[PDB]
Amino acid sequence: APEDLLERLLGEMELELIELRRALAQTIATFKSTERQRDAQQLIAQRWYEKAQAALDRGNEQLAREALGQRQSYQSHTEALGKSLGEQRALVEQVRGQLQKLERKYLELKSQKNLYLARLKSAIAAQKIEEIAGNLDNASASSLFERIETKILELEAERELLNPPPSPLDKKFEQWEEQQAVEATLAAMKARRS
Amino acid sequence: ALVEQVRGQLQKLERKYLELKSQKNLYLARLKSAIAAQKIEEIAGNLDNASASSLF
Repeated sequence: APEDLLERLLGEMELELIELRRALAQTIATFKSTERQRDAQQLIAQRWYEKAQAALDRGNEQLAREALGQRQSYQSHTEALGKSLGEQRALVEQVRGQLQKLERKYLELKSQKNLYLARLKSAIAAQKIEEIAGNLDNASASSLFERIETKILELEAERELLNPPPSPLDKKFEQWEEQQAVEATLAAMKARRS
Repeated sequence: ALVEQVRGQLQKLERKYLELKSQKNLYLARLKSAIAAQKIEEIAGNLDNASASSLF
């Protein structure tokens, strides 16, 4: 039953299409999580930047050497995460485009599904009646009206011999006698009480 | 086009259905008459010298 498959196939398309939506959730979550680390490490440098800002305060340049030398151990992480953050931006944008385009197509197919199903129902249901009406017959009259007439013709003729009709002679006499009677007794009545 | 095309089939087919039904009763009525009214003659005009039911 191919028509049922349409429901089955499009069901699967919805079973996993939503799962794609779930997968997108994890990817976007990691983007937020990675962003949370960048500012945190930036803040640590910012905190050391405040001490570094006060490290040289009063002219204590010697101390700032260790502070600034320490911060670079954090800046390298910032750049590494900053660059990696840009890479993840493409994936979230690229993947979303697929979902948007695919989502539009799913409903588009569904619209045609009912339409073709409706045409199938009409051309299969409304079709079957004609094989019931126009059955094989001399005039395609269901093939039963023809056979029925044979039965009627048989019976009406199956017994006409059983009660033979008047022969053309005795019918001629019966008619002539009737004609005579209806014109001779009539003639008798015509002259009897003219 | 499809809605217009399909409707034409329904209209034409709908007319034909009742048309067949009218003949159905008519042929049935003729069958009943020619089968019921026929059977009496095989009861009256049975095989006889004068077809007088064969019992007289």
